[PDB]
Amino acid sequence: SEMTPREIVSELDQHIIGQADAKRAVAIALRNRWRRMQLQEPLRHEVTPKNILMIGPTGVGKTEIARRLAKLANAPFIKVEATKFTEVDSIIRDLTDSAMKLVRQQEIAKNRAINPEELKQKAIDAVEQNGIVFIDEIDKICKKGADVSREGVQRDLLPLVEGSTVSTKHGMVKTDHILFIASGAFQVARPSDLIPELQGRLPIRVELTALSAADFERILTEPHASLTEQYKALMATEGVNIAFTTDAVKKIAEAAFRVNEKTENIGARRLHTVMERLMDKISFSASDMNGQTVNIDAAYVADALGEVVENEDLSRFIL
Amino acid sequence: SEMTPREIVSELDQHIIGQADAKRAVAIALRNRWRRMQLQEPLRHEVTPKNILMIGPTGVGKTEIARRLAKLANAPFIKVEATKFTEVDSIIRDLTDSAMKLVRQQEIAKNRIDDEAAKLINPEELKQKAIDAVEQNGIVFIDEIDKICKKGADVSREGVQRDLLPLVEGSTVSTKHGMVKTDHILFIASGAFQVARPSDLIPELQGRLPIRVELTALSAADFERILTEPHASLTEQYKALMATEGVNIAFTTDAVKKIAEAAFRVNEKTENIGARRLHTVMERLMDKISFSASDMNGQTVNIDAAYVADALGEVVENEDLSRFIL
Amino acid sequence: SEMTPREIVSELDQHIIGQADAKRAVAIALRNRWRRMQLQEPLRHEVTPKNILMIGPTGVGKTEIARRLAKLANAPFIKVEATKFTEVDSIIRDLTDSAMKLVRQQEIAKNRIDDEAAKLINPEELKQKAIDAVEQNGIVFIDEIDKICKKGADVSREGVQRDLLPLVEGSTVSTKHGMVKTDHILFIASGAFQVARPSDLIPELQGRLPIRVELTALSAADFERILTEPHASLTEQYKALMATEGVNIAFTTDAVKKIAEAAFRVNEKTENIGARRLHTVMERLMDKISFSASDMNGQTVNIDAAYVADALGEVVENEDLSRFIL
Amino acid sequence: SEMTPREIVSELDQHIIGQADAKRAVAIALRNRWRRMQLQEPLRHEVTPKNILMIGPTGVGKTEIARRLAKLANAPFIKVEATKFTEVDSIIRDLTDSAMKLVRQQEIAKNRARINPEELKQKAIDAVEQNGIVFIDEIDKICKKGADVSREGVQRDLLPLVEGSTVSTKHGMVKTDHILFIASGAFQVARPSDLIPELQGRLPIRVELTALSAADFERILTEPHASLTEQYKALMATEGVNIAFTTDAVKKIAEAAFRVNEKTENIGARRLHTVMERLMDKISFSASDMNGQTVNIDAAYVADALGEVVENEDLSRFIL
Amino acid sequence: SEMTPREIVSELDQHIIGQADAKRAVAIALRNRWRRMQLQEPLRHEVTPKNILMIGPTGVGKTEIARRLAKLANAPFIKVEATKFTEVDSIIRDLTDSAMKLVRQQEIAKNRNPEELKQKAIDAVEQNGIVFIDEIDKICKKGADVSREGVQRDLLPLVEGSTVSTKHGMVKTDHILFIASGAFQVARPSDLIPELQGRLPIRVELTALSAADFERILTEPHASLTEQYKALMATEGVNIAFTTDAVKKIAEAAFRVNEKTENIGARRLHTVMERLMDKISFSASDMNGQTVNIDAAYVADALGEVVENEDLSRFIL
Ligand SMILES: Nc1ncnc2c1ncn2[C@@H]1O[C@H](COP(=O)(O)OP(=O)(O)OP(=O)(O)O)[C@@H](O)[C@H]1O
Ligand SMILES: Nc1ncnc2c1ncn2[C@@H]1O[C@H](COP(=O)(O)OP(=O)(O)OP(=O)(O)O)[C@@H](O)[C@H]1O
Ligand SMILES: Nc1ncnc2c1ncn2[C@@H]1O[C@H](COP(=O)(O)OP(=O)(O)OP(=O)(O)O)[C@@H](O)[C@H]1O
Ligand SMILES: Nc1ncnc2c1ncn2[C@@H]1O[C@H](COP(=O)(O)OP(=O)(O)OP(=O)(O)O)[C@@H](O)[C@H]1O
Ligand SMILES: Nc1ncnc2c1ncn2[C@@H]1O[C@H](COP(=O)(O)OP(=O)(O)OP(=O)(O)O)[C@@H](O)[C@H]1O
Repeated sequence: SEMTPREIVSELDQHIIGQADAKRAVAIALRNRWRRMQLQEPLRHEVTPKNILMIGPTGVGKTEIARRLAKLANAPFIKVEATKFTEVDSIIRDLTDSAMKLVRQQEIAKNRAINPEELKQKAIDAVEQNGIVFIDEIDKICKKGADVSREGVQRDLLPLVEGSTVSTKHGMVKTDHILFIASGAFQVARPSDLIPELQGRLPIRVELTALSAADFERILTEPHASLTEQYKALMATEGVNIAFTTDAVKKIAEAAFRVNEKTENIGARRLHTVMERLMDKISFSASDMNGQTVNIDAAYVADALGEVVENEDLSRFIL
Repeated sequence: SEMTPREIVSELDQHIIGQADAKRAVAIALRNRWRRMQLQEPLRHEVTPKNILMIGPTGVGKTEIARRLAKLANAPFIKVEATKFTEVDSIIRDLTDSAMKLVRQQEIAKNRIDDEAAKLINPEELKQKAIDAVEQNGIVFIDEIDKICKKGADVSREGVQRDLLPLVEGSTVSTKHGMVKTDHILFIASGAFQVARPSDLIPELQGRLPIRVELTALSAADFERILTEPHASLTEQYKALMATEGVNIAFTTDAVKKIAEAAFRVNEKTENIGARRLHTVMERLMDKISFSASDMNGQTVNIDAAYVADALGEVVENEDLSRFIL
Repeated sequence: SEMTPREIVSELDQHIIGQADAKRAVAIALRNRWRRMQLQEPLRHEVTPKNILMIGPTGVGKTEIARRLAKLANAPFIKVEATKFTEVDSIIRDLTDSAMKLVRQQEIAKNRIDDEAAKLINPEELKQKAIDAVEQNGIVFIDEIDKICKKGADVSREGVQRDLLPLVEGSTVSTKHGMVKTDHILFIASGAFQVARPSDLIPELQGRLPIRVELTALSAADFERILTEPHASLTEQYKALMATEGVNIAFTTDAVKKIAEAAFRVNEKTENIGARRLHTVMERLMDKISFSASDMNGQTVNIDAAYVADALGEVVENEDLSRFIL
Repeated sequence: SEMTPREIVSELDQHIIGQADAKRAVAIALRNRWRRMQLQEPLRHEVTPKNILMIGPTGVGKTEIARRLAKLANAPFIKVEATKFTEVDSIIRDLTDSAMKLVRQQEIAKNRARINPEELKQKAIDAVEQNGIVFIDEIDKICKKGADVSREGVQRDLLPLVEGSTVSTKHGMVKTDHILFIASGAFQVARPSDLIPELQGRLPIRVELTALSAADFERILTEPHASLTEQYKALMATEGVNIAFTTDAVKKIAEAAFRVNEKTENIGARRLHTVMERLMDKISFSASDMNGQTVNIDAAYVADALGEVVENEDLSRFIL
Repeated sequence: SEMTPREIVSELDQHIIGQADAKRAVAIALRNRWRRMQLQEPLRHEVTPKNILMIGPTGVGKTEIARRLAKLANAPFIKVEATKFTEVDSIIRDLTDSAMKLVRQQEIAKNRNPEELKQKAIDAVEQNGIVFIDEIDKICKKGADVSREGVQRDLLPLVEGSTVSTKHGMVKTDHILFIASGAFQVARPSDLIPELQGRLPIRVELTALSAADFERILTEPHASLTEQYKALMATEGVNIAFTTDAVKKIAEAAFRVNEKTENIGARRLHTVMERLMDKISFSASDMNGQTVNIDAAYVADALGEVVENEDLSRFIL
């Protein structure tokens, strides 16, 4: 009828490296969905979603985990920056909108081998029933004049979280049962700085960790459709056969990490950055470089990258 | 014909623990509705609702009591943040919209193949009836009104009050169903009022809110009860939830007593979020089982003080201190 | 053909206690309406309303008098805070809208299952008749105009005045029923004017508000009367309400004298909200009975000074002092 | 074909007392309209209105004169506070909206014999474009004297209109090119020479209006078609009372309005509507059951009904 | 096929007095239009307008020249205050709207169809539209300033060429000719954002209008003032005649004041005239048949002295 706690984490482990607690959290969450809606009418409607608040550094998974959860649950998903509102009902609106495309797409599948009404109500059903809403950087609309402008968005989100109704161009949808997942670094504010009303509709606090050299090494190759898995597949098209050696990855990764530490740690994005910086030349020539096989090793990588440029501060600003 | 003061309170006691004065308040209130509208035309329209202002701490019942009142009276209800307006007529608009659902759904079944049901309705009547619904027994719950009180940029708030007058005071607002009159809508306003006194609202309003009723902080002991008594209490819920995965669960008195003492415990030590703290502590305790409960079929978990005492781990506190003191 | 100066006052005396000059003012005013519109075309349109400005304390009648004047004249009425605009044409718009429900439910309950109703109507005429109603006998009450007076960010207010001129002064505004003209609407503006003088409004307006009339603070002795004289007074109402539950209630003179001396009492000690304070204290008194009156059938409660004195309790006041005093 | 400079003034003299130069200004102005539109195509469109800026005190005629001019010329008219904009195109919109009610108003008598909306509109549009009068009140306020560029902005905003542009109305496209504009203002702080040059020159005709005098009130009090006195008489008539104001009574009533205007907030001629309603107090109530009788309002009466004044409150309280 | 550089100046000379460099500039400009659009597809679209920035004092022709240029070219034309935006796409929108009328007014007399029209109108805009941005010097630089140096960034796309949606379809500012004007008494044109500063290649200056100049704008232009009053008083039956020395006087006068006070340029003639033709304009009605001989005496009278003297004193110690 549906996946299970441990069952879903597996699926998640397929695309995200590490960040366990988090995976579990959304798992037990997604699972409670099947549990309720399996209860009898009185409770089937009385029990409510156990919203999660993921705390963590930049780009280490919060979002993927969320987007994936939705994905493996074939659930209407939608992400929104909290600061985007410094019309909130739009969130639920957009969600429902997504809900159609979803239901619709999987309708022309059986209706190929219709009616408007059934669709809309069946999309609503989906929103109201299994919608995931991801509120990014909610830690930004926390507290720390012009502040009540932010501490306001919270009061503005309550009705959604807390359960209300918003009108969409497909009908009336109820936020009552939408699963919410709020994210944030919280380097300055504690989550215990949100308005109590919200602080309590965000029961599950889960933590995500900084990503390591060693970790990068993995995100670099394990994940279904990793970066290396991608370039290989991409240069392939041009006819070029490429191969990354262990030490090469180790190097690539030790490099991503290297800069993150020396400058603006942008988390795992730094891999997409270092990769494109490495796969630079080949990406161009790959075209008329048919047949060849590039053997990207530690030497290769160590060259393609060059020299880290740090210590710009000091001098210029110091006495 | 309709329930009664004491009668209604009973029904409320089913879902809210404590907060008596409050229950009564809304009870006498919902009762006066049946009393007028039982009077003769001159007065039937001359007498007006006795709106309520519930003063209290966070999540101790203010809203449930209202939401329930509405529910047990099958009345068009609607809640709105007071600060939401820092278009107010919307409140009445949304209300009417809800009365529709109520009045509609009230004739799609109780008064009676999916293509069956169309010209036997008369979509020219429903609305009218939906209006009456609103016009006659609408309950509006204005939350944290204490926030649009006083204490530049303040007149922006002391404004929402003047904006609400017309509703409370009695006016007409156009809805996509026609004209509805707030003249008889029952209004229930709520607020903590830790900074402002209710006697800080604009007099025009301060007198349209005649009934002042207080609600209490929720106690350890109180938690113990909200914990199990209420129709569909938390435990009553988890039990029902783990049931589905095949696990049979049971909470021992001492466990509840512990769970509660625990929620309370933290509330006092940090940000007292009222009863929400139970939903919080429960999800923290039911952690483990909630995962494994799936492949943990058949077994029966016996949640006792020991269990809880563990699942919750130790308390943290007074982070502050040091770092800010000399 | 219509009532008369002294004849209208009588009707007003039925619901308002005291506040005479005011009653007169709106009387002669309502009368002039019949006077013109009785004149020949040249003047029938040249002569304009003599708009009134009621200056008074809080809740002493300013609005009842207006709302009632309107009611006894079966005239489209509408009230608006002046500060509501710190779209003004909406005033006339909403007015026109009210003229519908008035005229509508006036050629349905007069000029007359719900199928023989589409007869006569002639929608394009109903409208053309409401527009007259507005244009001819509309009363617009502009509350707390003294607030949009003057005393930066002040021109925001001294602006709503310039914004109201065209209405007062006479112009046209488009309604969803057609074009209506403010030329003849009767305007009644009210305000306490504790800080600003009326002679602080913009001259343009200062002159279109010819009639100044003063209302008096409501006294203990006064309360005693608003408490029982007025058609459908408070006591008259409660009596009528407990009746329904089957309880027979009776207020002794000394009881009223007490209830009133009570309302006044607090009004003086705190935020004087005028007569609203009676609706307050009454509810605070009829507390118990209102609950139990249900299963308290047959009995008869005798509310005397003892009673009231009890049901109310003591008054709080010197909250101030201390804390902010050295 | 149309009235004349001296001919129109006559008509105006019928409702406004005094304020001559002004009447003339709008007269020559409404006349130039008939003059052009009588010329041949090249010029018929090349010559433009000679817009007026009336400078004056509060309520001494500026608007009546304008409202009336419009009226006597049966032209689409519209008045607007200049400060209302601190959507300007609305002016032309509302104007055109009026034209419609004005054309169609007279297109139901012509079509009484025994329509065609695609023409009607096309007509009101000609109406507006051809003889529209726009009255911009208190423009002296949007003059200059930060937050000031907010006002000196409305001017730049009005140019296109005054200067001649096109604005879309729900009846079609209309051209302000030929609309007649009359701007008014007290100008007690700013000189008209304070407006933006662009506008300072599209307001050629400067005409000044005078404060209203005791003597003047005496006249606004009885001469004007439908004067106040003429009105009350007409009003108490209905209740059956015959009333009569004696010369000296008028002289007194007026000396009185003036009196106060000088002593307090001079609101111009409105002060008469004020004093009249203050005097006609009593009678207005009792006139109802006072049938038959005849009240003889003389100097004594008025002197009574009015009482005494309050002329010197300040001092004290504020002075050391 | 179309007029020419020198050929257009002529036509302009007919309504504007002086301001030659200006006339030439729009001349070569309107001419370039015919030149391109005479080229072969690759270039017919590659070459773009050479936008003009006219710098000058108040009311000395900046706008007439432009409005006329447009007129004589039967082109969709539109003027806008630059500060009007302190929705910019409207300019192009309103322009299109205008071409619609210009394209109606022709297609109606031709016959003596929707699709064809809206499209046909659109080519008009896209192909020969003139947009006159006034007092752009105001949205130049000199906090709350980035609010102006913003309108520039807002105009770029138009000038620079983009597309905007009109209720008639999609139009492209790619080829619209833009003419911007401004006094520039405080800011230099070299103070606008570079992006724009390079899209306004042609800089042309207009001069202050002189006494002597006035004398001419006073009588030479088709439908000059005098020509106008004559024509107007004619209607009332009065025959009027201005004498040379009279015009010399009227003008000398206009100029006189401009110098002594708020120099509003040529408008000062519309001013002084109305001030002079005062009396006549009223009486002219029942003054039929007569003939008025407006000489220097007459003018010198009807105006009646006015030297500056206000300032100082009250403000000086
Ligand atoms: N542990 C990880 N496993 C797999 N992919 C990862 C991991 N961490 C980061 N990524 C990749 O890096 C990107 C991180 O996106 P994500 O938004 O989840 O970070 P975040 O912590 O949610 O950041 P923010 O809240 O600042 O947006 C994704 O493309 C993801 O595929
Ligand atoms: N005494 C109580 N008995 C039963 N349930 C309660 C009680 N107090 C709180 N709750 C539960 O805790 C939550 C309290 O939310 P609620 O909004 O009712 O509190 P509130 O005081 O009205 O809130 P706010 O602070 O937003 O006004 C609800 O889920 C309710 O079921
Ligand atoms: N003298 C009176 N006689 C009868 N009812 C009165 C009297 N004074 C007040 N009331 C009652 O008390 C309330 C007074 O409110 P009302 O709005 O009429 O006063 P107000 O002068 O308009 O106040 P505000 O200036 O604050 O609007 C009404 O409900 C009215 O029924
Ligand atoms: N000289 C006059 N003759 C006749 N009636 C007059 C005269 N002056 C004023 N009135 C009357 O008094 C009022 C004068 O107001 P008016 O419309 O003239 O304003 P205004 O003088 O233009 O002032 P502002 O522009 O400051 O509003 C009108 O009702 C008009 O009927
Ligand atoms: N050189 C001139 N020859 C003829 N007429 C002129 C001349 N200069 C100005 N005028 C007349 O004076 C008016 C000037 O308007 P114009 O729009 O040309 O001024 P501008 O210099 O563009 O002003 P702005 O400061 O608004 O840009 C027009 O009516 C025009 O006929």
